[PDB]
Amino acid sequence: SGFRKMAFPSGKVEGCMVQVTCGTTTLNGLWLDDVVYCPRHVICTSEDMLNPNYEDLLIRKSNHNFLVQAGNVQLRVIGHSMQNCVLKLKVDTANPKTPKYKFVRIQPGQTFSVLACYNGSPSGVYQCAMRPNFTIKGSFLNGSCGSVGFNIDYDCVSFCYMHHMELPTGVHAGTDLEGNFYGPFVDRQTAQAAGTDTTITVNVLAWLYAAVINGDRWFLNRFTTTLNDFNLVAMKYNYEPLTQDHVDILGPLSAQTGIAVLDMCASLKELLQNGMNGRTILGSALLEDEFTPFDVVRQCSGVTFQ
Amino acid sequence: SGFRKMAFPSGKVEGCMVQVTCGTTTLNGLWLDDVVYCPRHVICTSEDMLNPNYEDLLIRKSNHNFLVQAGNVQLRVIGHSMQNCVLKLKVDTANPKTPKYKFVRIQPGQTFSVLACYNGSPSGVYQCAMRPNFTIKGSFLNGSCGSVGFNIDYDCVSFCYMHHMELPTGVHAGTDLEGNFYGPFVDRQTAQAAGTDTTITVNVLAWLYAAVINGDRWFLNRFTTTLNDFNLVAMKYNYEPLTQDHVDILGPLSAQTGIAVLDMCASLKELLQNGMNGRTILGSALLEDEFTPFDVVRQCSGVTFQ
Ligand SMILES: *[C@H](O)[C@H](C[C@@H]1CCNC1=O)NC(=O)[C@H](CC1CC1)NC(=O)[C@@H](NC(=O)OCc1ccccc1)C(C)(C)C
Ligand SMILES: *[C@H](O)[C@H](C[C@@H]1CCNC1=O)NC(=O)[C@H](CC1CC1)NC(=O)[C@@H](NC(=O)OCc1ccccc1)C(C)(C)C
Repeated sequence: SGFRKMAFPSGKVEGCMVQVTCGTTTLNGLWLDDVVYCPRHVICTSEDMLNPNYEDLLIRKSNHNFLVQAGNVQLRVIGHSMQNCVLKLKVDTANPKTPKYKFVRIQPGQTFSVLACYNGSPSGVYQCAMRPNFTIKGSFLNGSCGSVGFNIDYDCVSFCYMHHMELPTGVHAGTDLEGNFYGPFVDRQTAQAAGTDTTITVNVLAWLYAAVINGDRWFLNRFTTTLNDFNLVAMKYNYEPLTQDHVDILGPLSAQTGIAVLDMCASLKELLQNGMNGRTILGSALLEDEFTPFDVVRQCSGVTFQ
Repeated sequence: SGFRKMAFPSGKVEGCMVQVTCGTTTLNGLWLDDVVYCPRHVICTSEDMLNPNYEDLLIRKSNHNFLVQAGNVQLRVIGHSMQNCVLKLKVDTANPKTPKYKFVRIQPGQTFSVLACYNGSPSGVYQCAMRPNFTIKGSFLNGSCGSVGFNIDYDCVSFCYMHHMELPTGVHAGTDLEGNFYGPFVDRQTAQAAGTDTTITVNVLAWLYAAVINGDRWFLNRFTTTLNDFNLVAMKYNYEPLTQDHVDILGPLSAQTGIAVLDMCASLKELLQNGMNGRTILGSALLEDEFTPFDVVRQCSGVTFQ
């Protein structure tokens, strides 16, 4: 029993983190086979970041400008190339700790683990979700750029996020590992807005099923509702629309608990229109939306990794 | 910016986890040098656990009764001994991934990372606190016994918890790594009660400082209070007493923000007597108490590990 915000074990990623220094910028790189991936703004100083031109800046660089530290060992850079907003530093040594991996781009609403790093050394691991507005509510300080987000399925690491920047609400923006930003953000210290966010409805329902599995049942009710009547209440409270696909995905959770999906929608409708009245659900006084249906099943069935 | 419930990177612990099978019990073991540590109830079947006598049970066992798997490799057990509620299985191979480590016992209110494991394979990592009543609000399913909790300081792993059992409120009990239970619990499937819990006051104040550091400031007020007047309100709301030591520990956070500790106590007093009125603090609608002063500084200054 119990329900926690749970990250993947980080060992396979820890062995890939390195420090990239060029000029007076230091950040983290991801070392897979004989390539180190890092944010391209490592070739920018503090006066560059205001309006930079990265193709000009990179032809001016040489391999020896890039100081890569793997632990205490120097990695010799023997080539470099930019891919969208990431740099690929070609090194002469393949990482012997390279796990099986894939570069995947995730959808808003999906979750992943972040291994926060400074100077190529991991600091902590935590879980979060890609928001509907393509930001993530992370925990990042100066020097954390190049930290990555990832999922693990059995033995394979699916890297989905590399950290680039903080926006003026304290939320974070970055790219997939092919260097393409999530959302309408650019790696320039220009005024950029997150955009209006919404609550991930299918995740809230998953979390309500997790609660029922763990014995929180007070919010359940006799009622029911149609998918269109629910979505009318959803759009009133700034919740994402629920699709038949979302209902299908919640099927197994509905089966385990014996609560039809639309019945759980009726409970969520009441929670939205009435609040919680000082009750809590899984130790929260808010409706939580950073757990996917898969996260819930995973945690409440005990899937492992290696 | 941002504030997350952050665990330590788990790599150093992942390399120590193994599977221990004896009879028809399978659980996790911790392999350090040439010893595997695991809960002593691995020598109990399902009918034993109701009222067992572990000294009798263990003289009946032989080394070859214990099947230890490290990955796919068999570890030969060459000796065994019980220490309080843990078994020490002596194996013929020293773990070449053994990190620098210590066995430490923590205090209620202190936090640690749990690496949840099944069949010797890590499933997830999350952070929690030792409650005042010596339980932890974990996330554990059948087969998770022997998973450990730990902190990391630079390169050294301080193991503080090994999981043994779930109590009839969904909370969890276990031992330090010398086999001594936290709290008045025994490794017998007898009726056991958690005992009345309280809120960790010094941690709530730390989290309020984290909020101020991150720009949540609405709960701040002109007021102030004495340490004894605060503790009068504390005991009314089932909060632990605050000591001068707690005030001292919060000193650095008080210095960074320029809010005196007793001034923050005055804010907490108002939050207790008035609630939050639909406001949130660091994305929570509840006063959070599983972040220590050290957790806050760590996260808001970016200390790393290796
Ligand atoms: C890399 O280690 C850091 C990590 C960053 C610092 C604090 N928290 C973080 O996550 N990233 C950077 O320094 C960024 C580099 C720029 C992309 C090339 N810069 C920023 O994150 C930057 N934010 C920013 O400029 O965008 C939003 C904005 C700018 C101007 C006006 C309005 C909004 C800050 C200001 C955080 C350093
Ligand atoms: C080991 O893998 C498991 C992990 C446990 C199962 C579900 N969640 C968990 O954390 N531990 C055990 O099976 C325990 C072994 C006993 C200590 C030797 N047993 C339990 O956790 C057990 N709880 C229990 O018996 O104590 C509370 C109690 C018992 C009877 C009446 C009232 C209260 C359960 C019932 C959870 C299996």
